[PDB]
Amino acid sequence: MDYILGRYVKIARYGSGGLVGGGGKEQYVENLVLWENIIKTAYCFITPSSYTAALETANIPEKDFSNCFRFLKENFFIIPGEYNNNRYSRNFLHYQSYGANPVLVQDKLKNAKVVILGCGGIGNHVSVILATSGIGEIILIDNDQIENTNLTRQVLFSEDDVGKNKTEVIKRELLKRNSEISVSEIALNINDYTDLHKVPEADIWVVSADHPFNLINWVNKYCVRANQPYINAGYVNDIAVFGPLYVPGKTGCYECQENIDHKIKLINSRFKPATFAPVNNVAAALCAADVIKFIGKYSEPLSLNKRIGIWSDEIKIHSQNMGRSPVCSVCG
Amino acid sequence: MDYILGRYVKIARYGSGGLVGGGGKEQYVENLVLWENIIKTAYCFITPSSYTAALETANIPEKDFSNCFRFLKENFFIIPGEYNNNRYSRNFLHYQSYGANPVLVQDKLKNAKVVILGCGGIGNHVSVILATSGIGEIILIDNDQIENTNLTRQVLFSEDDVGKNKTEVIKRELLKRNSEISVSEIALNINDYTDLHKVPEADIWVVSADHPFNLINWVNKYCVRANQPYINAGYVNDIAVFGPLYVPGKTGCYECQKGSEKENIDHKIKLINSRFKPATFAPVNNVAAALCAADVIKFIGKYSEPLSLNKRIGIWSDEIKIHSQNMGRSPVCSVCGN
Amino acid sequence: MDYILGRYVKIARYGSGGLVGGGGKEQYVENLVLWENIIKTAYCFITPSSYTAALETANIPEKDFSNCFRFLKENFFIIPGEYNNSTENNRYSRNFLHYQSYGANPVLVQDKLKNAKVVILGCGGIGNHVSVILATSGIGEIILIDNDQIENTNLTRQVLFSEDDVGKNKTEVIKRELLKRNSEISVSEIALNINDYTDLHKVPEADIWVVSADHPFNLINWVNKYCVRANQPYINAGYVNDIAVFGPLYVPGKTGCYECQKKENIDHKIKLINSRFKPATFAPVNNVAAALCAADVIKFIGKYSEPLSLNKRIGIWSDEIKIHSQNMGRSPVCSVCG
Amino acid sequence: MDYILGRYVKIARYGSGGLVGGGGKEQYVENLVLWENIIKTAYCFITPSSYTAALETANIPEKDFSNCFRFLKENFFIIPGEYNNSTENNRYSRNFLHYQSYGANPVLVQDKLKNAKVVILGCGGIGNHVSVILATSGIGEIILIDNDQIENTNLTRQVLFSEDDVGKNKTEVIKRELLKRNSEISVSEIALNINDYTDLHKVPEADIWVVSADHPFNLINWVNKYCVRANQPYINAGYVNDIAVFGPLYVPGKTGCYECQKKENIDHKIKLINSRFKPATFAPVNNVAAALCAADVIKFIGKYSEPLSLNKRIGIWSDEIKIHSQNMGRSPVCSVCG
Ligand SMILES: Nc1ncnc2c1ncn2[C@@H]1O[C@H](COP(=O)(O)OP(=O)(O)OP(=O)(O)O)[C@@H](O)[C@H]1O
Ligand SMILES: Nc1ncnc2c1ncn2[C@@H]1O[C@H](COP(=O)(O)OP(=O)(O)OP(=O)(O)O)[C@@H](O)[C@H]1O
Ligand SMILES: Nc1ncnc2c1ncn2[C@@H]1O[C@H](COP(=O)(O)OP(=O)(O)OP(=O)(O)O)[C@@H](O)[C@H]1O
Ligand SMILES: Nc1ncnc2c1ncn2[C@@H]1O[C@H](COP(=O)(O)OP(=O)(O)OP(=O)(O)O)[C@@H](O)[C@H]1O
Ligand SMILES: [Mg+2]
Ligand SMILES: [Mg+2]
Ligand SMILES: [Mg+2]
Ligand SMILES: [Mg+2]
Ligand SMILES: [Zn+2]
Ligand SMILES: [Zn+2]
Ligand SMILES: [Zn+2]
Ligand SMILES: [Zn+2]
Repeated sequence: MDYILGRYVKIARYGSGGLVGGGGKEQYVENLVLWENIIKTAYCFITPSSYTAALETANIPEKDFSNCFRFLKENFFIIPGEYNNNRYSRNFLHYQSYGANPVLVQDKLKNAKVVILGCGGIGNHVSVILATSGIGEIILIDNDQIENTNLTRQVLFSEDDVGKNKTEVIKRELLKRNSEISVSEIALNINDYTDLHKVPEADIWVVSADHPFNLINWVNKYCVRANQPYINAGYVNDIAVFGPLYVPGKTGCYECQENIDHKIKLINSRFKPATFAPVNNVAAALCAADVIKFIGKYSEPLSLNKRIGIWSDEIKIHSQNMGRSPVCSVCG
Repeated sequence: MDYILGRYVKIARYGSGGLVGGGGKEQYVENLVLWENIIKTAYCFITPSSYTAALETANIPEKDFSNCFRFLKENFFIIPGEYNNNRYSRNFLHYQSYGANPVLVQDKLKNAKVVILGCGGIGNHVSVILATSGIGEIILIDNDQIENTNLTRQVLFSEDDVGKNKTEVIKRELLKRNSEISVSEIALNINDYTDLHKVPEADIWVVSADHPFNLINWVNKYCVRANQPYINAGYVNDIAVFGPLYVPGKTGCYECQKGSEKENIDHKIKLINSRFKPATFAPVNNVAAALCAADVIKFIGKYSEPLSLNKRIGIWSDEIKIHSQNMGRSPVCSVCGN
Repeated sequence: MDYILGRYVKIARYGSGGLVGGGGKEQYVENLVLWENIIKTAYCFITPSSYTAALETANIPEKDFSNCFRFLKENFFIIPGEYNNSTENNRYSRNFLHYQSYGANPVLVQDKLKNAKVVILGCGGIGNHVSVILATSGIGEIILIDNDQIENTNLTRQVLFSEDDVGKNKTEVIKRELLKRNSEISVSEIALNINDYTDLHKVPEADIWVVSADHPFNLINWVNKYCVRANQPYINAGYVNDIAVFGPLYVPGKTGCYECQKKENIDHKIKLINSRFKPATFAPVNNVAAALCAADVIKFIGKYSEPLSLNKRIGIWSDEIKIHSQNMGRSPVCSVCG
Repeated sequence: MDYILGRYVKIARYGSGGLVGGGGKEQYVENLVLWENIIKTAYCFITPSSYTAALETANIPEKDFSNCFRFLKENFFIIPGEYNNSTENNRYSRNFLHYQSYGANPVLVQDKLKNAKVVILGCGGIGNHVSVILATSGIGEIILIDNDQIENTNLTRQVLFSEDDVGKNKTEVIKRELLKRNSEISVSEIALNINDYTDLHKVPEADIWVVSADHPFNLINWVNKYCVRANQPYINAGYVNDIAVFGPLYVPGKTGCYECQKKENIDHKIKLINSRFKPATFAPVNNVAAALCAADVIKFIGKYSEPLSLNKRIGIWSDEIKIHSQNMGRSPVCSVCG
């Protein structure tokens, strides 16, 4: 078999040796001689080569070459030549760097179906990422119409779209960006649990709809019954939220873990979130990544068994545990 | 003077007492009696009311009312009624929650001019947040045309836009979303340090251009000499990066914390790096662009401290991980020690 | 204005009269009549009372009541009633009596701690112990600096670490454990080993650096040089075998710095012996040094009592009953700060 | 017949001569030539060497060598070669250098600890800190006695406990936490509140009891009387507000016991004031008392150095640099042990 150097591999002289790779998998090789040999080895795989052929070309001791080849291979700095090959080419570099076959990942995305339940801030941003990453079918669910105030966060919408159906404009704008995918709309506000039967089975549901307060509870109980994976995303004012990502039988579910009354109920009935496009976009982006990773199967979604928050007025990411509980009211 | 309960405040009975507020400002008050007083007081300011007028309707001691009033006012859960007097409505709740007068914040955004240096994935997402938040003038700078591969992250672009100038298409799409603002383009590629004088002065530069490796170093040197604020944003493969936000005389600069000697290794390094293409991913791009844009809005708006002052911040995407690189002022810096 | 008796006040019959207070503030009152007058005055303040209301309650002459009131007030045995704040959450409730006993309003001390940043430079034996005291006392932002992984031998004193944690990064496990203990604060990490002086620019500004990193032997001299130049407060803590050491607490422009009071056939032999040095670590010694270090930090930021280690290197013996202090006052002939 | 230089040995040129050793054993040798000779001699024992083998590599007269050998041996700067015969990988290896420096064979000290049993009577701030030190130094059996559950307020000092632990038995969580740190030892619990002297019979025989339970006030008096009658060694530790306190360490027939050196109107006022007493807790003070308590336990059982609190109650101040010992020497007169 042939191997090839990933284009995502950068090399830098640093400290007593140097760096190989960039991002999460960046390696610090302290020993300069080892680092120089890794360079000599990587050089042989810029164009695809078998191990024996590169061994000849590199002209360093076989034991050293074997060391360097192994190091490059384990970190997916060099990859099976078969994994090399296109509109998705940049995403391919991503899948490659996790040690996946991008063609198999792309095929999984192409054959997947994603429900977007809620086509507001989060729906807009999640739906574009998924569509342009080649998710084969996207179903858009909302009964609301576009308003001028939506435009701060709802990136697919224009001034001219005010008054039109949310699902209609998303579908239009999605197809402008990737005409290879199929998009559906369902004009549907979930008023009671039974309405969830109108939401089709899919690989995963992206749930950002937020009214009423126990919508997420209905969705959860429904999806546990239906063996339907879903992921929740949103915000609480300045905090971006994504997760949990519920996987039937594998992860925990959402549930696992008086004249004062009319005053609290009144105050809470008037609540409107004080939030911010950047907050919205962070939640949606990380939600979309967990969806791609879940369907593509190349890396573990972050929000399995977790509800993750990202703060905007300080530097902070924190997770609330949503691990499985054998005493759970809904699952088990 | 009237005060009013912000609509972004919510309350929950919790533990021994309860929670007041949502998000980063949320307060847990363990004492039941005190929590119950804070909500009763909050309730009196649902309609815009002076302290005395609200107190008239309350049925708790005057001294408890004051304590609670003080608590609410300090956390910006109640605000001057004038602050609540529009496309930017949702943004207004945000500003209010930081104790700011949203009309004054909005006017500062209206009077602002922002340079978008680099109109790729970062520049796409930043420019549209800025435009729809009412930044008054935006200047688009790039010399590249759209390619089909751009579409995974460059959210303003359609299939039909392949081959067109990125600046042209961004402008079209921004004015489609906010016709109340001013957008202009400069077809420029920064080739040398000496090209930077061709970039206009602005409230801030959003720098996401990345070619060659030392462009950021030239931008830093120039902006330090020019008294020009800038923010850098981008990614390193799977790591979303924003910062530093350089502010003349206030923060450190990019350089405050600042191939091969063997020829047969050097040329191998150079070829490898010439073939470099980042292994990244819309979610990574979008996180960096979003936090960048938040820092621009806060820097201009003045209502909250931008996160990337004195910091280059990385957000990992395959782990729960955020780390900061120190970019505080060095009194020995070879660029900003004026 | 109400006054209230501190709960930390202790009274006992002793000698010819009695003792008032416990700890550093304990006072032997030989005169029985004045001792009895002190307790009669104190008795009026168990529940909060004004000077005048209490004056009428006491069976003692105005003259004697005045003397006894001032006695109690000046020793902070009675404190302003507002300092009691009985209805605080409270995570930190236990610490309040300590602040009260020094005449401070605990809620104001608590606020200073919440608004502080502390860098822990070195996340070993000393770092474990200091960081946890600081986190649970409510220092608002803690920055963990180290590049080392946990080893089984670390477990004798690196209290936050479990057998299960061997192999993991020290900063990551400390962060995890600190947030399990106090979810209300912020913790961050920097994967960094100071290899030369210039790596110190990678350590951010904070209210104070807690320095227990010890490799190489002159790391402390680099740190000192940097902090003087950077106007950065720091406290050093560690041990010399069986003696626990904390201090100096360097304060820019207030204290001396670390350097202020500073053949042929031998040199190679001296170098060799010293290059082999390993401290005789012993948890009790480590823990004492870390504890008193942490006290000086809390007091430095809290401002309610003088840190012990201002202008001083303090050693506590473990095989003798002994504490000795080494002067580290300013020198005009100092090569670093003179 | 081999000797080896201690790894804990350091030297420095100082004054007219130099320093040898670090910690309590540091010696200043004013004579340059003598100091130089000690270095040359110490150098000869870096590798494990007999007196004769080392002397053959020394470039100094045998009389000078003999005297330097004697100085090094007396101070345990050089130790028997076999005392260094364990793995650097032994979990207790750091403690081993500590034992070496006191002239003990670390394997034998460790054997004594492995076979010891220690009762922890009181699982609050002191018991938390003592128990982990003892667990991770290799005390073979630890018995935890308390009847309280974990509260939010505990977390300031109670280092083994976390927010999630609230509501759980103190002893259950300590056990879990101790075994996570050292799975090579045995840890038991007894749910017991000592309500009267008669309850002390339910506390197991052990090598020593660590006593930090504090309620009622005469609990120490009960413990002392029982232990004297039951021939049971015990150490007391705690605090009196800002003063850390450890001792006495009672050893049947070898030390004094606790009681050795010991209108109705104001009487009732005294009682109510004292009934109201709550210590001004502060983690640094707690941890100091616990650390030195633990040191005394390890030395009592290890037998390599004298526990400090034999015949003494020792106070360490926190707001001044001060350590003081109250005599608790044996009295023939004593009503309890006399
Ligand atoms: N029960 C529900 N069924 C279907 N869609 C829902 C339900 N509840 C909420 N949604 C939709 O989910 C989306 C939530 O997104 P978002 O709140 O950003 O939009 P919005 O409500 O128009 O904006 P704003 O709250 O600022 O007016 C909305 O489009 C809303 O119509
Ligand atoms: N020196 C420079 N001067 C001006 N613009 C620049 C310079 N270097 C880079 N840019 C621009 O900054 C943007 C970088 O964004 P990005 O890399 O996401 O886009 P891209 O290059 O089209 O995509 P890809 O890197 O996937 O090919 C590009 O539009 C590029 O043209
Ligand atoms: N120059 C340096 N930069 C950063 N961290 C350092 C430096 N020198 C020492 N440290 C860190 O400071 C800590 C010192 O603590 P300590 O010596 O108790 O731990 P240790 O070195 O792991 O243990 P031992 O000395 O018993 O092997 C270590 O965690 C070490 O990694
Ligand atoms: N008579 C007794 N019998 C058994 N255990 C006791 C007795 N008296 C006290 N204790 C225990 O000894 C410990 C004393 O330690 P400490 O006072 O630090 O703990 P705490 O009471 O949890 O802390 P705080 O008093 O600050 O709330 C407590 O855990 C307490 O339950
Ligand atoms: Mg909505
Ligand atoms: Mg590019
Ligand atoms: Mg060390
Ligand atoms: Mg207690
Ligand atoms: Zn469940
Ligand atoms: Zn600079
Ligand atoms: Zn000095
Ligand atoms: Zn006695």
